[PDB]
Amino acid sequence: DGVGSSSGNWHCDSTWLGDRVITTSTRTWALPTYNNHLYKQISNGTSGGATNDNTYFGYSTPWGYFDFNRFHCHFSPRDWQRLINNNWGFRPKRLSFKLFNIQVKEVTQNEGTKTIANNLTSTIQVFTDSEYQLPYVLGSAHQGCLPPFPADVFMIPQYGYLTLNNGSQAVGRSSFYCLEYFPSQMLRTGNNFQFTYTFEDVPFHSSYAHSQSLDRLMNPLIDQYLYYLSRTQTTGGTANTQTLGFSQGGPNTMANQAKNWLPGPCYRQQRVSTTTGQNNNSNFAWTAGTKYHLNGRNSLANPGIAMATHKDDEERFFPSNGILIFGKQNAARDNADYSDVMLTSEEEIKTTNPVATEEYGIVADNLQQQNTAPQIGTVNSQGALPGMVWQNRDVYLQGPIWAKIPHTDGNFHPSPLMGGFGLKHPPPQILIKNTPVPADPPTTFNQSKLNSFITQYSTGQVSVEIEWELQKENSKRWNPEIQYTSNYYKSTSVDFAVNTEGVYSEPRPIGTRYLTRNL
Amino acid sequence: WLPGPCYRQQRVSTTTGQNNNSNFAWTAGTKYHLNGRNSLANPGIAMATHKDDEERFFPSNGILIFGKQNAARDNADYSDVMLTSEEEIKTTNPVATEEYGIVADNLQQQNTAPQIGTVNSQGALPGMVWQNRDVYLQGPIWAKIPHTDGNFHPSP
Amino acid sequence: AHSQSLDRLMNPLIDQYLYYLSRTQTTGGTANTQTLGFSQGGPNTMANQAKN
Amino acid sequence: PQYGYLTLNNGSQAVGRSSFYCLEYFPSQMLRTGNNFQFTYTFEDVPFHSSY
Amino acid sequence: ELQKENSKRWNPEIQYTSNYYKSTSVDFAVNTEGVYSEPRPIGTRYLTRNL
Amino acid sequence: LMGGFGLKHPPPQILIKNTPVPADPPTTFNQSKLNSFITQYSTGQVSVEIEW
Amino acid sequence: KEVTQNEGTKTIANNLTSTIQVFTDSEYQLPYVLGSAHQGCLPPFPADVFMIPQYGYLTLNNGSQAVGRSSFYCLEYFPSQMLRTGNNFQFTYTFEDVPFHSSY
Amino acid sequence: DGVGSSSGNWHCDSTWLGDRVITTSTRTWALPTYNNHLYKQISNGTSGGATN
Repeated sequence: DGVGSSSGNWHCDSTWLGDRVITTSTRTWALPTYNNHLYKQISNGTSGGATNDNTYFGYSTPWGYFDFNRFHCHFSPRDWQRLINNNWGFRPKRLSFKLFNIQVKEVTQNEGTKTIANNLTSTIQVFTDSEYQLPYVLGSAHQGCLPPFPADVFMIPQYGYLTLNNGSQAVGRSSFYCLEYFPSQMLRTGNNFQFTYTFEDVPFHSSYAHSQSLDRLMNPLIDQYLYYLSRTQTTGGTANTQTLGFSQGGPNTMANQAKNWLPGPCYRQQRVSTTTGQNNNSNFAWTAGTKYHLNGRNSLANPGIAMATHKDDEERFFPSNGILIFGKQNAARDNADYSDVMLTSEEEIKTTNPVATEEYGIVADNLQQQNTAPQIGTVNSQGALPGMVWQNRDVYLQGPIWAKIPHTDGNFHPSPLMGGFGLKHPPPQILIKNTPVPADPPTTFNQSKLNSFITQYSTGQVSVEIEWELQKENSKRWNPEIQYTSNYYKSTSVDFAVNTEGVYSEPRPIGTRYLTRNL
Repeated sequence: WLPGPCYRQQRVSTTTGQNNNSNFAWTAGTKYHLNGRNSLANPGIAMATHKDDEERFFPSNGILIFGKQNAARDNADYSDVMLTSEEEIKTTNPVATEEYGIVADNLQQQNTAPQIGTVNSQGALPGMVWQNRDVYLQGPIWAKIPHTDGNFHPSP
Repeated sequence: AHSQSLDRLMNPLIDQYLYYLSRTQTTGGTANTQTLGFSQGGPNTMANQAKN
Repeated sequence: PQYGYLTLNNGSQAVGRSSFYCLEYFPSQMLRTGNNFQFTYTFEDVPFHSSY
Repeated sequence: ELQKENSKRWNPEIQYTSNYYKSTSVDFAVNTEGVYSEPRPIGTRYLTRNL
Repeated sequence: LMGGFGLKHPPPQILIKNTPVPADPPTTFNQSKLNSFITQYSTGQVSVEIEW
Repeated sequence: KEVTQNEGTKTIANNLTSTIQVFTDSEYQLPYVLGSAHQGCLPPFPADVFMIPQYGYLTLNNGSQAVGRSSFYCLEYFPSQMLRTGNNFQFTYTFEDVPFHSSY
Repeated sequence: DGVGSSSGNWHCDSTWLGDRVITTSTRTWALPTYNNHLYKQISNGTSGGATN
């Protein structure tokens, strides 16, 4: 451990072992100085043009954190093609972490001449929060991941958190967390940092699509032995009376047959079309949205429960706020055009789940009599019933991996609505910060705190290794499957590759459910 | 504690003179929508058939119906089928032909009369109890739970 | 009692990388037509951000 | 009875994600007269039925 | 006996694949009369290697 | 055809590169990749010994 | 070393912490450029200083366009050893059998 | 392995051993920075005065 000797290597490799796969990825980072080393109250109120639905209260800290909670940090696009073609599922088991080659630099600005020189004595402060005593920011799909392409250099985000509020004011039950109250390890150049984490048990991910549906689980050749009500009014003519008639279900009346299972839950949303001439001519993005009400606020049900996107031959329809939407390379932040975003599709789960843009079913409404016509009622929102089945939302190449289950008394089927894995004890947050170095103090005493600092920033590498567990394919199916493939004809540039200017780019969101399985 | 879940169906009578005079077997049925199809919710969730002293009422597609010996396949008469009865579970489960409860609808004030709202379909709430549907001498035994990511109370 | 809410679990300083539908009708005037527009969630549009 | 099974559809047409299973691809035991066949299965745990 | 793949190539490969859109009958499968049929001759050289 | 020796497994290629060092990054966040670098170059010796 | 250019004053100063990345490709997973008689050898006279060439490779084409069977190789996907000043690098190779050269 | 200590020698010599000969050669190299650390597509077409 000296100045003139490096303290690491470059490990970026993926190995396959039958039922395991170990992926390692290495990047290079740089950390600036946040808030000029100060804690700051930040808030938003109901004054101005703002509404009550968008207010907050919180604090902002000089610490920066690491986010690798997204699948493209670990999987090269060939390895994503090896994964989804040959397996019925996967879950992770354990991971590791390693920071090394810390360099700390200082900058000086004198009359346009900006000089950068080494600093060999300054430190950085890194610690992990294992016992979960902080707010958990990860798993909320923010920016700042490791880059998809290994030759790129990225910038570390900033750590800030929210508390309770009443408008732009706090309450008595609010909290303030000072991040210099936790034990941390200080590293000069020539040091390093590492730890090792172990996942708990979790269900496998369902990386398959059923080849069969709930309404078609019967034998097409044998009648049933169990009747139903088939006729109430006679058919002799116009002199009809009331009667009772019964029949057996068979091959020609397969909608009337008795069934054992129910489709999944429904929470209906509004339908919009990709052809702009077929929609209503008003701004209905928020007024017609699907919302859930929570303490005088209307939060957007995004992306809602796991429901199918569109039925057969209707690829142009999609729910307004019920799917994941991914932006292309160099898309605008506000008011991006339709040709600049990528819409995903969850048509694989229509074998069990209802379509998000249609109702669940039809129930009875009153008590029919001799002088009373019977009435029906359309169910738009249905909770759980005994005997339902459903499928969770699919995972993607650039979607998130995990999410922390909130510590409450009760929860029901704790899978994340953005897809991925549900964990009670997630991977811990890692917080990094430059230790301050003062400027020249006065010669006489002063009890004020020092506010004149030397401007610094740091850099180095990072290494993440995650081991996955697999489940192999074991089907007896005769005809060929469906595989993810490339395009055969020529193009201007190769997909999943660099530009002629050096810009990496992803053409399309890749799903996971391509193989088949019977119900 | 709370009663079990509800998913309401239409009521029909075994006295043919007491029903409505139209063909309402499919148009007034209880359905669930799945990818541009309307499948019949048969026999729905586990709910009771009829309340006290109302043995002549039954849900239109919510019970198991068994055919007698030498019953016809299509258009069997009422005297040729056998209707079952799940009146045992009315101690906890709601009746299939009636609503679940009544909830509030607005914010009453000095110049505003309060309003109510009838709940016909209720999902799970914290603290419910219910009973599964009974088994019979000529009914089935098992069923394979489908291999998905999530399911809730996997009883057939 | 939790010190934080479900609608406020995000980072207040970093934009997202995942779009949403932000505009259907043009704003050039009273001669408006139908269109499609997309935007990123950020610190000022925290009600529109994608949630888990 | 006879064994037949269903797959996905779009009307009277299949899709790309459909499946075809050939039943002579599995190992099977051939019996002349004078042979026999048997196996033994074990159920997993399950709640009691509420017969009350 | 086999020989496994050991390349360092970055962008995605070319794979043999099926067709995604619907059809009148599934390829490499039987007719409605019971006649097996092969649609096309399949090659072998789809992966890559440097010289 | 240019003369010499024919080998199935030739001597392996050796690849060398300078690892990049960034310039000063901004104080606010930006999800673009960094494109401002410090200009560097390296030098040294090499030794090849072949037995015939 | 690192260089700085301010108004015609080109200054060269040491850098003691920066690294270089060296690796060998034993399992022949890359294109093979050597043996095609390019420039950039070691010099014939030992007292000379030379300059290292640049690595580029070719694939299939149809005119100025690629095809589906083309390849892209990213060279930061292979394991490599990083050297600061004060390190070193070495390996050892063994030729297979080959006929003698006919020097007669 | 430090800053103030060299890590090699100069070996440039040829020895003869009856039926072997071992040759050693040493040079001194320098490596610049190529393409400003970027991968670049390069190509040539049939347009202009070029041929196929």
